[PDB]
Amino acid sequence: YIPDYKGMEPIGANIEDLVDYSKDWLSRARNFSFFEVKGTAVFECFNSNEANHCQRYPMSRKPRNFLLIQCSLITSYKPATTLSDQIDSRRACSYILNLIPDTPASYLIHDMAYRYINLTREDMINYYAPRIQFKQTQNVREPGTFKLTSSMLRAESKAMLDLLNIESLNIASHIVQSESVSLITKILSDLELNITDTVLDKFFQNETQKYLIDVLKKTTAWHIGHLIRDITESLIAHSGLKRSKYWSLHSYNNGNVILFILPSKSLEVAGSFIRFITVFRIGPGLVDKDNLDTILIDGDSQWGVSKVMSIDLNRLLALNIAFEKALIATATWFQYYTEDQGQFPLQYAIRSVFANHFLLAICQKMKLCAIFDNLRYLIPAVTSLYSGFPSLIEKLFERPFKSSLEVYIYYNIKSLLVALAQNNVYPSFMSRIVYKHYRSLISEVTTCFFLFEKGLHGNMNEEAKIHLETVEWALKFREKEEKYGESLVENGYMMWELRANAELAEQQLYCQDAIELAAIELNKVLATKSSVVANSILSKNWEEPYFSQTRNISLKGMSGQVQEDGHLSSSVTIIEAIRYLSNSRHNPSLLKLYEETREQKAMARIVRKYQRTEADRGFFITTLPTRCRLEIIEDYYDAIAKNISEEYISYGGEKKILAIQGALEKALRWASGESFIELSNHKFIRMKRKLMYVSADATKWSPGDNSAKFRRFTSMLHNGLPNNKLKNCVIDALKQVYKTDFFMSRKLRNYIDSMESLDPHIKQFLDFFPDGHHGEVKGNWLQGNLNKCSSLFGVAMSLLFKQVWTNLFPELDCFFEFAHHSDDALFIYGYLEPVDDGTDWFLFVSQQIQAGHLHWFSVNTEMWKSMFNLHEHILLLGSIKISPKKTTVSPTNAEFLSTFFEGCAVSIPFVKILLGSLSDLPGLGYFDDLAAAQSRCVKALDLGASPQVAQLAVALCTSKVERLYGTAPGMVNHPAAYLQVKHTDTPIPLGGNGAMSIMELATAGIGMSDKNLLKRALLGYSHKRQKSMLYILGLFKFLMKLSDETFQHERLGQFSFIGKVQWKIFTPKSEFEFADMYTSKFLELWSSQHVTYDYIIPKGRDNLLIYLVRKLNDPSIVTAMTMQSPLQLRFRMQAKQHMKVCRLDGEWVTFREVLAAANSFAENYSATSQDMDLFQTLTSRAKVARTFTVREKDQIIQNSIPAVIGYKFAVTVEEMSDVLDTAKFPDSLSVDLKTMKDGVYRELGLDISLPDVMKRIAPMLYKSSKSRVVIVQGNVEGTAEAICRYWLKSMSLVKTIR
RNA sequence: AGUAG
Ligand SMILES: Nc1ncnc2c1ncn2[C@@H]1O[C@H](COP(=O)(O)OP(=O)(O)OP(=O)(O)O)[C@@H](O)[C@H]1O
Ligand SMILES: [Mg+2]
Ligand SMILES: [Mg+2]
Repeated sequence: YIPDYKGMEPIGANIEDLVDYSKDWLSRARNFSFFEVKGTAVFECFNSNEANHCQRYPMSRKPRNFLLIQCSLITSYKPATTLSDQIDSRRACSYILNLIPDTPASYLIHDMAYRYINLTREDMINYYAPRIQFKQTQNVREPGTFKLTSSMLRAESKAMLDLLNIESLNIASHIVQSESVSLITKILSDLELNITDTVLDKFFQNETQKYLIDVLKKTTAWHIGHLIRDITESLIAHSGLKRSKYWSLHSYNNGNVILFILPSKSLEVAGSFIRFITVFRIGPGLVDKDNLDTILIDGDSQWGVSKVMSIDLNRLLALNIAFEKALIATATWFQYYTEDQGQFPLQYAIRSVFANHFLLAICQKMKLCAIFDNLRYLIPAVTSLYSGFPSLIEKLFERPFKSSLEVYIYYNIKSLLVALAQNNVYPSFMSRIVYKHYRSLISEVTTCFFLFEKGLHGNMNEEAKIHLETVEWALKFREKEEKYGESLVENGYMMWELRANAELAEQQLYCQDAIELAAIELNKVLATKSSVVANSILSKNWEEPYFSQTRNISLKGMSGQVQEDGHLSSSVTIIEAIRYLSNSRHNPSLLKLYEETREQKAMARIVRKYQRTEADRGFFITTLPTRCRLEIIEDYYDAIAKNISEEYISYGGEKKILAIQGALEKALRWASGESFIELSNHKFIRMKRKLMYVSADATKWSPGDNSAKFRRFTSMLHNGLPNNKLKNCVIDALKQVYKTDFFMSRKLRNYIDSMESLDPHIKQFLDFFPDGHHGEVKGNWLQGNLNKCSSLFGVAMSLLFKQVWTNLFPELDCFFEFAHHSDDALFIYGYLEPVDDGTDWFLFVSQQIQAGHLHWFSVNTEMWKSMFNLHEHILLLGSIKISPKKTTVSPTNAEFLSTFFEGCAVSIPFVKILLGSLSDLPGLGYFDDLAAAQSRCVKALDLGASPQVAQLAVALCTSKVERLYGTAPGMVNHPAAYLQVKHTDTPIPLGGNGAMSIMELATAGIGMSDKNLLKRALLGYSHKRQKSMLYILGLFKFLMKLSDETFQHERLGQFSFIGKVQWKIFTPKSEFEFADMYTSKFLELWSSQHVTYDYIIPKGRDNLLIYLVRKLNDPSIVTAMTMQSPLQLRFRMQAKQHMKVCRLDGEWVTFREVLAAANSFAENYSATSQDMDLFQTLTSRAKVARTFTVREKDQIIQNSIPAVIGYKFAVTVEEMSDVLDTAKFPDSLSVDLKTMKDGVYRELGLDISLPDVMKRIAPMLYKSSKSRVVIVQGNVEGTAEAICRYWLKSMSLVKTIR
């Protein structure tokens, strides 16, 4: 039952009115938005901005620090060990005591060394012994730390401890710029020195390792990369709750470098810094002699006493993987070079590239990520005909240039951009090479940009910046309401009152006739497609109950209810669903839940979206009623958008590319021709057709919009339904999200209560909140909410411009072909220019102007400009503003094809994943992290990476995971030590090599090595019957015994098929709301009485409350609802793999004891019929986008596997109704049950009639049902076999495999 | 002092 609503009516808008307005418009001097790209122009822009910078800021003479850890390597580095520190540290401390301090930091170094040397033998034994054998002592009160009292420190060190607890350089100057360039070049020269059998293996040991690894395997950047890994592992160890109050001293290399870790604040909070000093022998490497605290003179060498640093947990886990990030970036650069030149980079280029990448990965500053974010938009701006490069250049100077790595990364940027704005071959950025494609040049800067961590900003400044945008745009909206009534901003301005003013065409104001005409223009392609559109709209399930869909019972954020203090409480969607179900006696449809909450005002707050850009973005969290309204609107608009061929975002990811290519091909085929313009009687003029590809981007797409356009937009859209009830419901849904209560988050309010005085900057921001916690926001639709509706509206405006122009100049047969995706868009304006000198064309235009058609004044020279001006104006009539900064005009599609929007099928630079697989891991146990990393590397391979670059990343990630979890030789959890079997023969869940050629991880799945090991052991036992291949079966039986505890298939990650060792890193001791409303016993009897609901969501209020409480009382969702900071998890994992009992065998004992338990059980194992049966059951040039279907499900079924398996467990009326609703095709569930029973008799001797069989295949078929988009070189076919063969053909980088 | 501004 769709509720009645009043709805809108047509206003009789005529196209002729807009055409006449345009005629009057395109008859006068109109200023082009963009500027011409010329070398002199860019050079003058840079020089003038440099001149202004001096006045803008107060100049400084002392470059600030850019190196976090300063090291110095003279000899190859042998990784450190507990047996190495006891010797090194002693030698290094004797050296230090030999020195003579002068500065307070040097004095503190001296005091720490003197204390450490004078520790007693028992103190040292406890100081280096493992935590298991650790014994607390008077001096060494923790394993790897010692206690220094305030009495031993001298006066200088005491003063230094007490001290512990905007200016820019002359970039315009030439002396400063050369000085910085020389310093950074010296550092890069130092990091470039040389310190004194599957087919893929052949192609890797011959091509990649011969030119990349064997080249960097001897440079100072490959050994300092390990020195700064050990130095950061030491800090991570000394950044716990109990350790982080004591002093520590470590030595590395052979005593050359010493790390002095200070009394800090534990990094298990959100605002602590671990502080340290480094004393090293001055030499080649990351040395900045200007920023060293002192250089103490030694007879033969000189020791560089660094200054007391302070590195947070985001800059401490970013140096721990500096080497991996730098090496993966260098591998990507190597791959891109060996596609753009066809030859391997010379030995000299790759070493410099690696040195630059390492120096970038070490310097994790935010003043550099901003520059490398501006550069990505600057490079397309200076390599295109017309662009907004002056604005981007002026943005480049908005920041201080303080350290010597911003005056060098800038100087380089200046040179590169001034050189690119002249050849308009693309000069390289890092090396001295020259490219032959734009893709390589843009990928260089993209990769250099991803080497910076997400969220280096600083918390509260970014939170405030997030709030200010939304507050200021809303205040501007109110100002626009003060001028001209609120009935003009809300309902728009008629055309007749635009021509009288012509200044109403601003953002946040929309015409009425323009919107109606845009809807009518879409109705010319939605009217030949009426039945399909109606069927698509009805296909969306409105009657389907709310809260019975995965999206409404998810774990994403959602605002709660206005509390007593005035702030809007946070929560996740599942608690809100539970609350509504508890307070209501029904589970209502999407429409019937709207009319219940139609009265409630939409409320929203904003949470920082931790990203890697200047001026971080902010995600919007909205209450339940607002979510319901937005769901109604999006469900209506998506069903129509997916039926329009120019609105991308509604495509599957592999059709976005296959459609942009089709559009570009149609444009090119149009260009291959010549048009004839008629003259007085018979003479024709031949005009050459040409294309001008205009990319696009809108400034403040949602933040500066007015969400009342869609009210009149949908009232005219043709959906094909026989009645307007759903249309009117969508109109009302749009009407209720007009006004919102924006709540300032808790952090901003809390700190603003502490400011001594409020500047006018934020006083205008605190006047927007009359209550102090909330404010009214109109028009803005909470960025990220209406994305398909906005894109469809933009497409409508573009087609309106098409029609207006085609009516303006009937004689000229021009060609437009647009493609929109959110705000991003591509316009392919096709124009005509004279073939001869053109005097006849000019005469014809003059004759037309004289005849009476005065709008030809703007169609004589540069026809493509008067098309863009009119298109931009007609878009602005719909409150859409094409950006004057990030838009680009170019005769060639190189600038766009390199980028292709900013969606998800726009690769995602395959580097973004490879560098991502090194961090942000689930932390759910060795297996469940080694699976996630390999899966991310496989995705990177599927996103264009080469097998050799995607199989080096796998090795790097596997080694990092092994170090993190201790599964490394001679470390806490090495399987080979405790278990008799070798490292490669152990199942992955219990600790195994788990490293395979990326072909295995791609073609097959992750964890299939477990199945290989199981098959090997079973075959060996069956045929040879040797004792050797029975220990493995004992290990697998132990795995099943451990796994039997879990039920419901409560798996968050990969499926082992043989069970997993159970870990639990963290527990939110604070029980969640509504997590205890049924007795825990009740939720165990319910889980057995209603078996069906393990698969299909219940669709009844009473039977859904229990299901939601159960999903809330699950020890894998509760973990996922408190893993707010992945950095905290990654840091904790290193200290949890040790004695901490973080894995339960039913008794919460360490993983170290599990190896002994398995060795005991494996030895005392005997083959049994049940074991054999269970084991047998266990073993039952032009880019393009394809679908890699791995296994896929049997066609004869046609019913979702969970639905049918639930049908088998269906005995209650509620369960049967839920099954029938959930099943896509009812009346056929019995067919699939019969098919399953028949099939089980083939590959399995067990019968499904008894339970515990269907639980096995379901994860396998879930993995099979996964279908992923694969980026191929263009010659590949749709089938999986062709994709795999193409991957095979891509093993070599410069040689064919055909 | 450092991170940040
Ligand atoms: N994380 C996101 N999730 C969903 N939609 C998003 C997200 N980020 C941006 N959008 C969509 O893109 C719009 C913003 O576009 P974009 O990020 O290109 O820049 P902008 O805010 O329009 O302005 P400018 O081009 O000046 O940066 C948002 O209003 C929303 O429509
Ligand atoms: Mg944009
Ligand atoms: Mg954009």
